[PDB]
Amino acid sequence: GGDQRFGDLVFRQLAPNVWQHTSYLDMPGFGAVASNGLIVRDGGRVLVVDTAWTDDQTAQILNWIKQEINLPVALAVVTHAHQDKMGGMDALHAAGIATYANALSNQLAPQEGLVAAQHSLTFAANGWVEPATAPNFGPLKVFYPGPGHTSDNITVGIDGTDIAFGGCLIKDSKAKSLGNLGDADTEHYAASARAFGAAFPKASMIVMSHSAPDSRAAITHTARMADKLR
Ligand SMILES: O=C(O)c1cccc(=S)n1O
Ligand SMILES: [Zn+2]
Ligand SMILES: [Zn+2]
Repeated sequence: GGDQRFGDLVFRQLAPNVWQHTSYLDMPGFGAVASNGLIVRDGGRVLVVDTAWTDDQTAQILNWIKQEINLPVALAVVTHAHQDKMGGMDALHAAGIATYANALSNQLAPQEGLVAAQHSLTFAANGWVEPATAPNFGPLKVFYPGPGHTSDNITVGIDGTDIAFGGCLIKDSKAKSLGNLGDADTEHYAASARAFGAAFPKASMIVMSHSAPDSRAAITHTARMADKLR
């Protein structure tokens, strides 16, 4: 009903200062796969969570931001070294945008056929980002839940909203599978899922890479499906 099309992307306002960006890529056995990230206005700047699949699509995200918000993009954080999350890093860099990822994502990105972020996040033992490594993140609350979908997957809550972003760790409350497990940590996936849920106990809107936003039943149901792996 409320989704705004812009070229080949889709933008959905989730909250006063928060939009979901969605881009698509054909893959065998799936069709044209939606990948979601976030756009957050924080005062006079914009923050991005995840690229689109490609440079061109990512440049279109920046064009939408220019048209609809018309404020500088201060930074992007990208939530692991796969194409749906880091495929457009060159577009961000060309645009002069500072980029952040888990240290491990930056380490894996070259061999994944991806471009590393410019800055590395590190995490306390409890999984909260070390705040000095995430300067100017404003309302973004970055959390490493443990290895799951990938060894390097991270998650993002938004202060002052009921939104938490699971990226490709979380699936929707009616999801059939855990999707791509080629890089999954089969032993630990199950626990990582429930850690995300625990880190963001108040969030009623669970946003994720490959489904529309859902209730926390997404977390309960993802944890459940994961339990069957270990
Ligand atoms: O693991 C999934 O849920 C998944 C399914 C289809 C495509 C991609 S990129 N992912 O991560
Ligand atoms: Zn992935
Ligand atoms: Zn994915």
